[PDB]
Amino acid sequence: SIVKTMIVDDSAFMRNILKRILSTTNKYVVIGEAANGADAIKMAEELQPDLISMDIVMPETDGITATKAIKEKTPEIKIVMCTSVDQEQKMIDAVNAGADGYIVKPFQAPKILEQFNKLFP
Ligand SMILES: [Mg+2]
Repeated sequence: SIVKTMIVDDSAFMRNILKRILSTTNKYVVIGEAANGADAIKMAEELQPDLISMDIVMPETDGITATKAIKEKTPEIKIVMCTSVDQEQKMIDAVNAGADGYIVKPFQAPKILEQFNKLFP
């Protein structure tokens, strides 16, 4: 009934839009945010979310590196990549890294909820 969620994106305004969308749901409760993949790995270990929304392109450590690391340690965490046209070229890397789904910027709330609810019926 509650899905503990992390939001990872180097863009604060994209994190904020996604937080506002999820805030309208009792179900997806945001428990942490991170702005790069290294912080995401550490936060995932500390918080043990059910779900991570993972931007792909981020400075220093990207979402592919973070997805692989988190999947190696705690494979039960669902990781949904947060993609966009400018990240298209990294989507196959995310498939190979074990992503569980995708949501798309610019955000559409119904599509996000469809995607999340498929993983958390
Ligand atoms: Mg980015």
